[PDB]
Amino acid sequence: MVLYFIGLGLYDERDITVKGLEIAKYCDYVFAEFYTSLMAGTTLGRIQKLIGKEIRVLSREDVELNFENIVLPLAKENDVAFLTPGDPLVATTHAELRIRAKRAGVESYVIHAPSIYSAVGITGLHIYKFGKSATVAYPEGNWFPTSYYDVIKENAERGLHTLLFLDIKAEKRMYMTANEAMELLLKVEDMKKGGVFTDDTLVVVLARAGSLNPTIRAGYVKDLIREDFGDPPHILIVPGKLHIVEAEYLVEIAGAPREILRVNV
Amino acid sequence: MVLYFIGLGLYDERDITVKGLEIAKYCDYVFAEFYTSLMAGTTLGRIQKLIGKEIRVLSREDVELNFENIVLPLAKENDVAFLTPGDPLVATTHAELRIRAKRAGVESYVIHAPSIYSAVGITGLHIYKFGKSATVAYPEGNWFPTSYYDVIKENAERGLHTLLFLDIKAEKRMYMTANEAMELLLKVEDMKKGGVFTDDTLVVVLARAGSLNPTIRAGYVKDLIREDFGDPPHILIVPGKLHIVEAEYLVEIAGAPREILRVNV
Ligand SMILES: Nc1ncnc2c1ncn2[C@@H]1O[C@H](CSCC[C@H](N)C(=O)O)[C@@H](O)[C@H]1O
Repeated sequence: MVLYFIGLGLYDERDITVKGLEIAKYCDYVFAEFYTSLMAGTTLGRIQKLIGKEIRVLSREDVELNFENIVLPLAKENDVAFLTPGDPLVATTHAELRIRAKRAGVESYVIHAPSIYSAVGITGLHIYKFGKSATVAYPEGNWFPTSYYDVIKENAERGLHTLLFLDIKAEKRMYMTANEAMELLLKVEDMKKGGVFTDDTLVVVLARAGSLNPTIRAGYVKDLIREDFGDPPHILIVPGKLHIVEAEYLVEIAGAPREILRVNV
Repeated sequence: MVLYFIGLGLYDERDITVKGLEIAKYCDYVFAEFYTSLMAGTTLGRIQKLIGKEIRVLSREDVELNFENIVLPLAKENDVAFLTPGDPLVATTHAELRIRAKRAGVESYVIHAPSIYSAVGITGLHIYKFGKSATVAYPEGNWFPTSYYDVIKENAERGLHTLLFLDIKAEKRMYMTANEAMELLLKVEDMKKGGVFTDDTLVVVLARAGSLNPTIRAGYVKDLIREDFGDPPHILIVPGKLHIVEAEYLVEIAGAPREILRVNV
């Protein structure tokens, strides 16, 4: 009688922690959601094979509206696991589900897994220098989200880097690319004209983190906006002022223009 | 010809990912460093037994001064693994090691694992609201560093949370407790009087993240300063203004006082 929130990691079924896998194997029922992020290097079948259980996938509605009706009931007489991509409580609203588990008299435990939030360390940018994060959401109807632009502005003014989660429409299988994010940002710039995001802005793209060969690229928007970064998921980063060692890594590992080595102190 | 940076995760020998374990077993030689952080929930012996490999531990000097003489030579003609606590490259000095590998004509790949940076999501605080991060360092001699206090001020001022890594003397295996961190912050406050950290400041303590029984506590400094949060490692967080959902999680999961539901939202 317990509910486990277990993260599956960044890219494939092997990104789950050993602890998570062993626990998942001891569970009676296994549920999961694959709408908060995209695991581009595996399939449900492969995940099911590793765990050795039949995984029942839930939609955003099943979870947000009926988690206490689909999962919690079974957790009262069995050990149940709820699997999610990356880390279960990062950039998701799953934390609140623990409250539902409590109010249902069910004890819950959390098993972490690699998260894109920390995986960005592979870009060479100092993790402690990342400020507030934001999500670039697809505009819909007459609604055109722009809050992420102000986040970049605020962080940049403080010399902090900005991590930009990219939008996803799992049911429509739509995964926003870094290219699309840049296009949207250039549009917001023309509107607000704050000089926050332009063709000369240095950005960093990380695609398919977790894979053995993720795409890590750094350069100016004018140069990368049309570059092919490979299959999704993608994450976009707008660095603040760089430390010399950050610039060196971007040049040596992410193929950034050598001119950025010359920092303006 | 290959060097694999493999994260060991948060607390014990099972926090490594399945991918990291299989690759560690696949490698011919395995090195590891325990100076950027420690794995408090296990021992070198237990890690070795899990991997089934002899593990050569490296000191900060071994790595910072002689990485290219100790690790890379073998990586040139063999598959070599370099284990680090948490997620590789979160520690600021790890990144440049990939440049050294490049210089020596050695390929390198990163296998991620959970980091405390993302693991803080278990506190119920929204990850996007975390701003710049900082480390609380023990004062010594005539040196009293206090930049971490300023980090809190700047973050809180913008309604952002502040993750505070607590000092660790890896070699001496000594951990700064949240209690000691709170006392230091109160001292800094008494010196700067910026009204950033007082007895009425709401803080969150996360101890032994990764274990199945971490200590998650939230409350005002005046009540938590002498509380026993259990064995290390301890992490201190000074949240900024809270979203009602964050506050409710702290009350329901971290035993925070109901007062935060009206004072800190
Ligand atoms: N492997 C990966 N590579 C690049 N971006 C990734 C990624 N995994 C997730 N993301 C990014 O983050 C978004 C999902 S947000 C949910 C994140 C998840 N809980 C975690 O811990 O990683 C995606 O739309 C994408 O922009």
